[PDB]
Amino acid sequence: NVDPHFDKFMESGIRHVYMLFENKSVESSEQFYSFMRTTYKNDPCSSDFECIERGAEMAQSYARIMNIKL
Amino acid sequence: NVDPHFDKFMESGIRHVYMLFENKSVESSEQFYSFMRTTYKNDPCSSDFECIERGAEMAQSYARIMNIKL
Amino acid sequence: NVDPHFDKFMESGIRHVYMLFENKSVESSEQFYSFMRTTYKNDPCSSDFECIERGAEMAQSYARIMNIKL
Amino acid sequence: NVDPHFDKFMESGIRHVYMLFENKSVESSEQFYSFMRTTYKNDPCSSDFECIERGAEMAQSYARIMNIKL
Repeated sequence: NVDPHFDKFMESGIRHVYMLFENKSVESSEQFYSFMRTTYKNDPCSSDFECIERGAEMAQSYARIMNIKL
Repeated sequence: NVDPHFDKFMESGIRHVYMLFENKSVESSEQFYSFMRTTYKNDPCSSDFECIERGAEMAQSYARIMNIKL
Repeated sequence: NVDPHFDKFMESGIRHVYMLFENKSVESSEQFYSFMRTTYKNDPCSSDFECIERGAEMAQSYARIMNIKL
Repeated sequence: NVDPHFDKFMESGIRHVYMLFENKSVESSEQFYSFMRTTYKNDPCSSDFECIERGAEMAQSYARIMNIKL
């Protein structure tokens, strides 16, 4: 009751989607880490409240730069 | 030599980006699985060669539907 | 003020971690989808409440099978 | 021909697995970035060849520290 044909279809389909998305995941991982190190160095938080809070603000800014498609 | 202030900045920033991307990851995970079950049921592969090969073709089609932004 | 040497270090490091994790992401993606189709077919939810609720319960069961390391 | 009941089961199941994996994805994202900045600062690559190559070596070391389960 376990389709050995749909299974190898999905495995191959999942693997190829993984491979196809490599350049995007790498690109956006690089840029996220750069973005967060840049925005920290250009205006470092000091206290816990400001560090957590700035973390949240720059998460939103990174998102807006990712809902804009570049 | 380990910045306890940049660390909590990044942790908060990573967590909030995780939360912000929830709806996208869920949406595209749902659709991927639906897309692959739909395209299998509407034209099932039979053999290993065709199952692997159709898996690769529909991976590309899913990608094209994801580089088009809807 | 942008280290062109740490950058290519990270890009290469991110790409190779992506490649190394391929078999795990594929394996656990396959099994998640199988697990969820199996547990649905062996006891299908009917209503919205039960569908959402069973979705949550089997998410926890999948997790327990993933905190056990097999 | 589109099961509106299995769909909401999967959506809920995918969302809850996303939520459950939050602490792991955050933890391992934090540590990856720290690990890679630490290993760069404690022995920086200089040239392209060494930067790409060290990137690959520390990807493997991060992996071994992740196949060991801590």
